[PDB]
Amino acid sequence: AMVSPSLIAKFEKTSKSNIEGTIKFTPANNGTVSVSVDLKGLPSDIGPFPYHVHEKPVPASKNCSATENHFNPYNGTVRAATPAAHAVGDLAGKHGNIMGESYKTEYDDSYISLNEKSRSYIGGLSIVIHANNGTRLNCANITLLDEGHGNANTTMS
Ligand SMILES: [Cu+]
Repeated sequence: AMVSPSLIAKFEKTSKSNIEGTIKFTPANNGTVSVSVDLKGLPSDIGPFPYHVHEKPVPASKNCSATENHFNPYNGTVRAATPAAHAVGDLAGKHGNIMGESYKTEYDDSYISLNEKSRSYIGGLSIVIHANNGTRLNCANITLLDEGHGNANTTMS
């Protein structure tokens, strides 16, 4: 039986933002994906910080505007009364905004997919972290977590 590969988004500190850390996505139990957030350097007083999967990659320029709109294949809404009514990539709307100067949390999401054949696939997309007023503060591409794959391989970074 096939299992889809884990993913990661690596945020780096630059003159544009002190936010740095990672969001890891790993297959979990009962058709869910475990999301592990580990971030520091957040500008707390302009949060709390929504964060979402966006539609386009972060380009080499690191312009978070270039990630364009939210990943929302099923046309969910920004506000809702049950998790499934939010966009697939609306992680903060379903699970909580990032908050504080540092934020470390783990949770399962039952909508994002690691499977490239799924309409809910998030590989190759991006994550944007926003100030509370919507300004995009930092962003990262969603890439493979492990260097080595296949049923005859090990991984050894
Ligand atoms: Cu966003």
